[PDB]
Amino acid sequence: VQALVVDNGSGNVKAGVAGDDAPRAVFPSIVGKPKNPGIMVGMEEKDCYVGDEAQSKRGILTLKYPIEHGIVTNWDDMEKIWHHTFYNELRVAPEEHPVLLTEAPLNPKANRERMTQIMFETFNVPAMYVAIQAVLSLYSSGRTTGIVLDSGDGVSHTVPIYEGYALPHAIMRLDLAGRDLTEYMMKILHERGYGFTTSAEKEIVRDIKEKLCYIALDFDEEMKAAEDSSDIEKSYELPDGNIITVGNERFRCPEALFQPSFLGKEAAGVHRTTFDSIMKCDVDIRKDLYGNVVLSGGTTMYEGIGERLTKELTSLAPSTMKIKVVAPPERKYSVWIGGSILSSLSTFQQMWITKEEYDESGPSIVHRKCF
Amino acid sequence: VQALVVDNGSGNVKAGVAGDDAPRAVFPSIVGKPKNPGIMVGMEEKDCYVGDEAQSKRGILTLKYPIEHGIVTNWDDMEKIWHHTFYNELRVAPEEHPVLLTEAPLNPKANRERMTQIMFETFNVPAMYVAIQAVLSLYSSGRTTGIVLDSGDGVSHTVPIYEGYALPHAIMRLDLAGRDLTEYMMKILHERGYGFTTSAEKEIVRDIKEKLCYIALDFDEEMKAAEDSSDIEKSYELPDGNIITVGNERFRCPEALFQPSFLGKEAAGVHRTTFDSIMKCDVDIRKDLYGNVVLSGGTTMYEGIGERLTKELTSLAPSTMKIKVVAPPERKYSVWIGGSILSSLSTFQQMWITKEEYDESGPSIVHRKCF
Amino acid sequence: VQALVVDNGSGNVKAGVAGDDAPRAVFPSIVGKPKNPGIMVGMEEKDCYVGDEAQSKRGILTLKYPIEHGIVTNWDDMEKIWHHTFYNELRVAPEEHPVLLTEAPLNPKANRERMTQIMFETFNVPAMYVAIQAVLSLYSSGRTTGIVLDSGDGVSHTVPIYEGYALPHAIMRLDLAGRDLTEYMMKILHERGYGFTTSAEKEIVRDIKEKLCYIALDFDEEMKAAEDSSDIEKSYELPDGNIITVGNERFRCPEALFQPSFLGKEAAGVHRTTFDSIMKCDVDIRKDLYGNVVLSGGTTMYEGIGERLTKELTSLAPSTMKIKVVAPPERKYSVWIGGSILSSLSTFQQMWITKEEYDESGPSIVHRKCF
Ligand SMILES: Nc1ncnc2c1ncn2[C@@H]1O[C@H](COP(=O)(O)OP(=O)(O)O)[C@@H](O)[C@H]1O
Ligand SMILES: Nc1ncnc2c1ncn2[C@@H]1O[C@H](COP(=O)(O)OP(=O)(O)O)[C@@H](O)[C@H]1O
Ligand SMILES: Nc1ncnc2c1ncn2[C@@H]1O[C@H](COP(=O)(O)OP(=O)(O)O)[C@@H](O)[C@H]1O
Ligand SMILES: [Mg+2]
Ligand SMILES: [Mg+2]
Ligand SMILES: [Mg+2]
Repeated sequence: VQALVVDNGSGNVKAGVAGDDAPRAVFPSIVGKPKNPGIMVGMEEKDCYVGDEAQSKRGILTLKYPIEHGIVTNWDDMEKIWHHTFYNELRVAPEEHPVLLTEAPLNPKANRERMTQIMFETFNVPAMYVAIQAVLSLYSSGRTTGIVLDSGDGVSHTVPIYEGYALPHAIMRLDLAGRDLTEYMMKILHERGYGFTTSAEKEIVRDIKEKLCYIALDFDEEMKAAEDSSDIEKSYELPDGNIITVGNERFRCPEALFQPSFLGKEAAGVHRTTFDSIMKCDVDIRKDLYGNVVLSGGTTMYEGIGERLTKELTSLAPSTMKIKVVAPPERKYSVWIGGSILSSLSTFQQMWITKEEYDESGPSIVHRKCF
Repeated sequence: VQALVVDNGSGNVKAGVAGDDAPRAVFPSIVGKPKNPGIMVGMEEKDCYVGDEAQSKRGILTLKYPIEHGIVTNWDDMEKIWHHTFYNELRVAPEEHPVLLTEAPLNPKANRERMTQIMFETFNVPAMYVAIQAVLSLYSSGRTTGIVLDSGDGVSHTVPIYEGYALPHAIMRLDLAGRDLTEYMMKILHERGYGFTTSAEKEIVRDIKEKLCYIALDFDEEMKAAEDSSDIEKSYELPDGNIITVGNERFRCPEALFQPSFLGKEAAGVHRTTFDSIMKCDVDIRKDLYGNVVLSGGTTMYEGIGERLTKELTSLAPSTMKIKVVAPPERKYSVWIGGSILSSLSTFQQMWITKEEYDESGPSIVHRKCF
Repeated sequence: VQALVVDNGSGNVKAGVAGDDAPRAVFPSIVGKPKNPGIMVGMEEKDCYVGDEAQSKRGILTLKYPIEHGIVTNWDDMEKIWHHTFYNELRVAPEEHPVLLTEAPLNPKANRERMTQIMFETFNVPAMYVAIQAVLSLYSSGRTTGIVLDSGDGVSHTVPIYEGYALPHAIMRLDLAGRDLTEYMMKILHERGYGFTTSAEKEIVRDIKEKLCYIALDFDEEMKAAEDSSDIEKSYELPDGNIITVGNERFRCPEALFQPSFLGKEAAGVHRTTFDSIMKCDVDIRKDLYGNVVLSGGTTMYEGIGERLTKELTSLAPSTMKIKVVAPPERKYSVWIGGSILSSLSTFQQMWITKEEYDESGPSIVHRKCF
C-alpha cells in the first residue's frame, strides 16, 4: 500500500502517490463563488468552484484563498479543497491510504491540530504525518548537510541541517513571498495607467509577473541603464486583446525580496535571513552550510536569482569561504519529491500516527509524534 | 606473544604492540553526545562518538573527558574508550595479549583497583601490569640515573632515580598541566574580544595554543618589548574563516607553568618543583640528578622551555654544579616507548599479574605486585 | 563638589549625583531613526531620537541599542546617548563634575579605553573612574563578604568577595540575560498565533514579559498542572486594543535562566554558575559565601526567583551548609546606590584618574588605575 503525498501550499496544491517521480495533480488552491447567484433555467448551478474550474470562469466569480502565510484561515474552504483533491483529482479513497502532509516551520499549534482532526474524523484515513517543507526539500537533493531557502506563495524560511541533525534554534522565518510580490506589482503598475483591482485581475497580474520579471545583478546600475534606453521594455497581451508595456518594473518587482523596505516592511532580505541563520550555528558547521545553500519553491524561479544570492553571500561572508548555491531545475516540486522519498522508506513506516493512537490521545498526539 | 602497551593520558590515548618503535594509535580521549538526539530518517544514529570521529563532528556534539588530573571520573566512558581502543584502533582480541597500563604517581588506590578489575573481568586479559609514567620515560632514554619532569594534560610530576634505585620520598606532584593552560588561554583571549565557551571552541583554543605559544627567556623584558612593537603579533584562521590576532598572550599563556599565581594557585612552578625534588635526596645523588634532568610529555614541547628551565635551575643551584636538560625530539611518546621496552624484556615476564593470582586475591593484588 | 554616577547598562541608563538615595534619571538606552525621512512643512525634523522620546514615537522609528552583552557596538550612538544624559536629563556641565562609570567583568580592554578617551576628550571631565558593577552592588548592601549574582539586560556574572578581598580567579560570566529572554518569549509566542517582528513589537513583548512572567518552583510539576487546568492563563491588552492570552509561557520564558538549553546554548544555568564560582574559592570561604548570596539587577526581579535559587543551591551544596539568598526590594538600582556610596567616600578621592595623568599617559592609564 502506497501513501498519498499532499503539499498544501498557500498558492497551489501538489498531490500524488508515493514513489512517483512527479506530482500528478497541480491545481490552484482557490474557491470561487458567483457574484450574481442566478443561472439560465436548465443549467446546473454550483454553489462554489474549486481549482482549475474556478480559474477557468473567474470572470463571474469572486476568488478566495483559504491559506495566507502558511496558516489556514477558512476551514470550510480548506475542507472543500481537500475533498476536491481526493475525489476529483487523485480519484482515490482516502480511507485506504496513509497521507503525508506538509507545513511551514514556526506555525501555530492549532493549525496542526485541526489538520490531524480533519484528516482522522472527516476523511477517515488509517494514518498520517506532518513534515516540515524544507526538510523534505533536503531529502529531495540527496544530501545530509546544507541550508535550505524555501520561498513559495505564503512565507519564506531557512532551515539548516548538518550531518542529518537538526538545528532548531537557527530556523528563521520571513513573511514575504510571491503574493506580496504580486500585490507590489499591482501597486506599481498604476504608474503607467494600468488598473487591476479584482481577483481575476490579480490572477492576470500574477501571470504577468511570472512571465516578465527577473532579478538584476546590480540594482542601481540596472535602474540607470533602464532610464537611458528602451530595449528593456516588453509587451504583454491581456485576455481582451489590449496590450500593456512594462519597463523597469520587471526587475523592480522582485527586488523587494532583497529590499523589503519597498513594501514598507522593517525586515531583512532573503540573503540577510540566510546569513543570519548560518551565523546562529556552531563555528564548525558554517563552512559546509556555505557550501550547500539550496533553493526551493516557486519564488526562487526568477532568472538571475542564484547569481544575486551568491554575490550577496560573498559580500557578507569571509573571503576564504566558498559559497555555492544550488538551483535544481525542478525546484518548484522539491518538497513533493522529498515527501514521496521519505514516505517510501522502510524505516519511516513506524513514524505514522495511526488511528488507534489518535483515538487514545486526541488531536494533541501530533505534537509528540511529529517534530 | 607480544604485549599491548596502552598509555591512558588525560588528553590522548597512545596504544600499540610491544616491540614497535612508535605507537600506532594516537587519538583524543573524548566521548561526544549529540545535543539534539534526532537524525534524518534512513541515517544511522549513534548514542555516542569516541575519538577522532567525535572530534570530526564536534559541532553538534557535547564533548566530555573521562579523565581529569590523571584520575578517571566516569567509568562507563572510560570503558567505552578502552573498547574503542581495542576493537576499532588496534583491531585485536584483548583476551590473547597481556596489557601494560600506565598511571601517575600518588594517585588514589581505587583507580588502580578499578583498572585491574575492568581489565580482568570485562576484557578477559591473560595478564596485566601498571607502571609509573616517569619510570617508563627513564627507560626510554637508556639511562639509569636522572630526574624526569613529566607534563601532559592532567598533572605534572617529578621522579628521581639513582643507579636504578627509586627514591619514593622525593616524588613531587603539581596539579598544573596543559588543560589548565588551555583554560587560561581561553580566559585571557577575552581581553581582545574573542569569546570561546563551548567544548568545540575549547578544542579550537587548544589548537591555537599548540600552534602559537612559546616560553620567554626573561618574562619582564619580553613583556616590555611586546609593549613597544608589533612584530610579535601573529594571526590564526578559525574554521569559519574569521581571523584572530594574538600579541603577548603567546608567551603569557605558558608562563603559568613557572608562575602558578597567574591561575590563582598557591604553588611553586615546575623549576621549583624539580629543585625541591632534587633537594629531598641524599647529598651524594644531587650532582648526577642535576646532570640528567629529562623532559617528557606534551606540555614540555614549547619552544624555549629547555633554556628557561636551565636558567632557573642554574639560579637555584650552586655555581659549581653543571645543569644539563635533555629534550628528546620524540618526548611526546617517551612513556609509550619505555613501556614497550619494559614489556619486551625477558626478566619482566615474571612480573605480570596473571588471571590465576587475580582469581585468588581479588583486585587488591595490584597493590602488592605493582609498586 | 559632588561626583556624577552613571550606570551604562545594556538596557537602561541610570544617572544621578553622588549622595542621593536613588538615581534621578532612568531612561531606555535606545536611539531611533525615522523610517520615512519626511515631515510636514513647518514641523521640526530631528535626525534621531534618544530615550523616552524615542520610546514614545516608536511607531515610525527604527530602534537600535548601542550596547549588546555589555559591549558598546556603536560609538556614535553611545556618544549621542551620553550627550543626552548630561545635557537633557541631568542638566549639568560635565566639565565641572568627576564621573563614575560602570562596566561588566571580563570585558575587552578597548571598551574601557574608548570610554576613558571619550570622557576626557569629548566631554572634558576633570576626573573619572571605572568600577565593576557587582562590587558596587556589594557596596550597596553594607557587607564585606558575599557572592553577588548580577543579571540585567546584557550579561550575567558572579563576583565573590571575602572580608573585603577580591578573588579574581573565581569570577564567572554567563551570556544570558533579559534580552535573550525577550527574544525567546517572541519565539514561543508564535505557538499561539501572535506575531511580533519589529522593534516596537520587541518593546511590547518585553513589557508583556515584565508584567506576566514568574519562576516556577518545580518546572515539570508546574507544566503538568498547566496542562490540566486554565487558571494560569492571563490576558494582556495591546496598544491597538487587541487582547492576547498566555498560558504556560509565563513560567516557560524565565526557565531559560536555569535551563539554557531552551535557547540552544551549551551552558550552565545561574544556579550552577553561582555554585561553580563558590567552588573555585578556598575551602575556608565557602561557608560565608553560601551565607551571603546577593541578587542584583532587573532580571532577578521575577517572582519566586529566590526560592528556586535556594532550592537549587541546597541541592548542590552539602546538607550541613546554610544557604541564604538576599533579594533587596530596590535591587534594580543597587549598582547605582553602591557607586554613589563609593564615590562619596573620603578615602576614594585619591583613586580618581585626573586629567593630568591622562594627558601624561594616554587612554592606557585606565588599565593601571582601575582594577
Ligand atoms: N517561473 C516563475 N517565475 C516567478 N515566479 C513564479 C514562477 N512560477 C511560479 N511563481 C510564483 O510562485 C508562487 C507560488 O509557487 P509555489 O511554490 O507553488 O507556492 P506554494 O508552495 O505556496 O503553493 C506564485 O505566487 C507564483 O507567482
Ligand atoms: N607542540 C605543542 N606545543 C605545546 N603544547 C602541546 C604541543 N603538543 C601537545 N601539546 C599539549 O599537550 C597536552 C597533552 O599532551 P599529552 O602528553 O599527550 O597528554 P596526556 O599524556 O595527558 O594525554 C595537550 O593539552 C596539548 O595542548
Ligand atoms: N519586574 C520585572 N520582572 C522581570 N523582568 C524585568 C522587570 N523589570 C525589568 N526587567 C528586565 O530587566 C532587564 C534590564 O534591567 P536592568 O538591570 O536595568 O538592565 P541594564 O542594567 O543592563 O540596563 C530588561 O530586559 C527588563 O525586561
Ligand atoms: Mg510550497
Ligand atoms: Mg602522558
Ligand atoms: Mg545593570
